[PDB]
Order: sequence, then C-alpha cells, then structure tokens
Amino acid sequence: QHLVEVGKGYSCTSVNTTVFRNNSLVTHGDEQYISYYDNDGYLVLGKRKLDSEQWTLHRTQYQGNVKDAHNIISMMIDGEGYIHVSFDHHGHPLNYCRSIAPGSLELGDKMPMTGVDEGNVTYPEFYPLSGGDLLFVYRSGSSGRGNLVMNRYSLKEHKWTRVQDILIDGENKRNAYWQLYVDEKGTIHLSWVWRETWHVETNHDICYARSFDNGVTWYKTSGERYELPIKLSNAEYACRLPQNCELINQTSMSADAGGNPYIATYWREPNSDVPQYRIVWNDGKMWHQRQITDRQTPFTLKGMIPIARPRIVVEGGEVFYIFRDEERGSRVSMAHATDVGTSKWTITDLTDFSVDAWEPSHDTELWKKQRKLHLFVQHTRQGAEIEPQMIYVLETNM
Ligand SMILES: [Cl-]
Ligand SMILES: [Cl-]
Ligand SMILES: [Cl-]
Ligand SMILES: [Cl-]
Ligand SMILES: [Cl-]
Ligand SMILES: [Cl-]
Ligand SMILES: [Cl-]
Repeated sequence: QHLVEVGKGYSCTSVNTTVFRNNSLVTHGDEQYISYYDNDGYLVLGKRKLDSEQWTLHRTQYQGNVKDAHNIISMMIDGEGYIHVSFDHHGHPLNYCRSIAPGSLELGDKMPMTGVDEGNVTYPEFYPLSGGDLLFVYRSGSSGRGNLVMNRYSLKEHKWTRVQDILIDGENKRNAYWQLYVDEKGTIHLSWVWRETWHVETNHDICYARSFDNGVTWYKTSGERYELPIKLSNAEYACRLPQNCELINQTSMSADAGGNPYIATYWREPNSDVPQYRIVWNDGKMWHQRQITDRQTPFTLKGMIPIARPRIVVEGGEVFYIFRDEERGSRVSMAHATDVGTSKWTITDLTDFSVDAWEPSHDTELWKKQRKLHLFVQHTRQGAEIEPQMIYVLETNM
C-alpha cells in the first residue's frame, strides 16, 4: 500500500480530514490537485503529475480558522482546468476563489457566486457536471437554521446561477444532513437523514432523490417525479430507521456506472449498544442493506467518535469501503465485497499507523475516469498542541 508524501499540515483538529471535504483531492487529466491547511492556518494548494511523486505546493494568501474542524476546504476543477475552492465556514459569509489561470495554484480575490443567501454558509461542496460545468452545494443558516442551497457554474458564461432555493424542506421543524454524488452518466444523486431537533440522537431515516437534468427536476427510483420541495411526507425512504439507533449524519454516497446509488453510513442493531458500518443501495427495483463488520465495542453519539464516517467506491457491484476504527488501532482500513449482495466483507488495514481522528476523503474523479482509488491520508487529533503531521496520498492497491 503505497504512500506518496505531500507535506506537513495542521493536525491539532480534524479540519483537513473530514468525510465531507468535497474535494480534498481531485484529478483533472493526468494532474492531481490537493488542498489543506498548513500548521499556520494557511490554505495550501498543490498539484502533481500522476506519474510523479514530485508536488508543486503553493501557500495561498488565505487563512482559515483551523481550530474549528467545521471550517473545511472543498475544491474542484472545471472543464477549462480552473481550480474552484471554497473554505473556512461555520455560519459565515461565503469564501470562494478561483485559479487566476487554467491549472494555476494561484488564486484571485474572494468572490460572490450569485450574491444572494451567501451570508451564513456552512459545508461547501463541489461536484462536476457533464460538459465541464460545476455544481455547488452548501447549508445556509445560523443558530440552528439550515437549508440546502444549490448553484450551477456555467463554463460558457463563466457565472453561477441558483438551481434550487428550496429542495429539502424541514418545514420549520427539522433539519437535514445530506450527501451527493454525480455519477458517470451525469446524474446527480442525493441522500440525507432527518434530524428532528437539536440533539444528535434525534437523527432518523435515510432518504433519496436524483436528477437527470442538472438539478432542475428530481425523481424517485420508482420513477415518480417529485413535487418540490421534498418533505418528510413525500420523500423516498431508502431505509427507515428510528431515532436513538446511533444513526450518524453527514456521510457519503456513490453510484456505479449504471447509475445505481450506494450510501455508506453506520447505526446499531436493535438488540445491541454497538454501532456497525452499513451500506444501503438500490438495484433499480429495490433498496437493500448490509452490515459491513462485526464490531464488539459500544459507543453512543448522545451527550471523539471512535469510528470514522465512511467513503466507498463501486465497480459493478464490487465495493471498496474505507473506514477507521479504534478497534483496529485507528488505522486507515478497508472492507471489500466482490458482490455487495452476497459476499463476506474482507477487512484489511491500509496503514500500519494510527491516523486517530481522520476520516476518509478520496479522489472522486480519478476513480470515475481511471478506476484508481487515491485517499487523502493524515493523522489528526480531535482538539493539545501537536506538531503538524505528514499528509499523504495513499494510492490503494486493489
Ligand atoms: Cl509506502
Ligand atoms: Cl484570509
Ligand atoms: Cl438543515
Ligand atoms: Cl461526484
Ligand atoms: Cl460500475
Ligand atoms: Cl425497496
Ligand atoms: Cl464470500
């Protein structure tokens, strides 16, 4: 299992290593790009040729509040090769920059997208759309308010426009926590859990929608077009799960080449106090679930979480499931099923060392285009002032 050194980065919190960095690492053509905060809090951008281990690294003019692990960096490359990057939010005005030129690590000034509803941003996420355009998703609101906002970047006009103002409706009652993926056919997939009130134990259910027209209209797997916005009552339930089953929020999802969705998360068995890793997927006709490992060690979300929220990639039913577990010494770990429906899941460790509070993020585009799995790997703590730890790209042997 081959580790490619990048550079040392901040490790006192998990800001560089959350599951919801979309993306920390991204390939365009034969170049791979990475982003992180250095030990002084500066946003660093880097790139290499995929056939080299020599990085060009550039400390930008920007800093982030790295003591708040919410305040992540998400990046993406558009069809003309410009880096788009958004960073350093926890209910704050939008921070968004772009490369000054194709493939450049140098950024211009902070810019608006649409200039509307950009005062209270959390969780910036980018996804590439067919033809070179980009999608941007974020949570708008402070003091417990949350709403999913979705924009599109037209490569042609070089501008952002709003796609949905209200896609998921909490009806002034509840919040949602979501994840998305744009499949190899350009379909946008969306899944989420509800959170009924302040407390994490009030998370419940896994819901799903998809769009074939870059976010304008939305469908269920069973073919019905949604009447928007999507509420508790009309949502498609991929998996019905109660409150108080240790169901976690804000994980990740993927799809196979055929456009079938796969969702990776965790929750406990009814007759147990031990959360277990899960996969939920739809085969075109039915939703299924499987438990990935047989953990022994209990924990509860109520009141550092001992396991990481997961990532997955899929190849025609074959699943590679990336996680981290105190039971395995907090190494980077992988579970593999030849066939998601029927195989036993074989577990291996991808690092021989602990990465502690690390969660996985991966080069989504390299998997889609080249079927290679590269992970952003760095030891971090749930913040003790520790020395910055080396960031690697882990090039996975499968
Ligand atoms: Cl190595
Ligand atoms: Cl700054
Ligand atoms: Cl929300
Ligand atoms: Cl994607
Ligand atoms: Cl596939
Ligand atoms: Cl079903
Ligand atoms: Cl088997």
